[PDB]
Amino acid sequence: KVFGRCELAAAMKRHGLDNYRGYSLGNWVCAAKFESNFNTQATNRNTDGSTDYGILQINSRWWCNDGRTPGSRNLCNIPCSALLSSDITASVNCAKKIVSDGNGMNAWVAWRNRCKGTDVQAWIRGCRL
Repeated sequence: KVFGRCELAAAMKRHGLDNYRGYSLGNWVCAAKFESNFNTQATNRNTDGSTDYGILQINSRWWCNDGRTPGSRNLCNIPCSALLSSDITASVNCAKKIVSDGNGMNAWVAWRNRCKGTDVQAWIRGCRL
């Protein structure tokens, strides 16, 4: 599924991401924009042989199991395919563990490079939340 901007904001808010670990909803919408362009089915292979999955491009080495990744830990205890669902619940649950891991949203390199420090509130501007 390809979410609309305000549609994704509302879904992320309903699943308790607004201000989770102190990150406003615009931070999460901005991260999803640059990780996946709001497409739940986005996948990207990394040079280390891992793959990133879903709206927040969660990786198969630490977080989800895809059956083909060396050094796999599956810390979210989920098949990576669950992160491609139209239902963002698995992505949100796994993102909450990632952002709790010590480095906050710096875990998402696109968030650090394209969202951090910017006027992230613009990503929820106009939305009925």
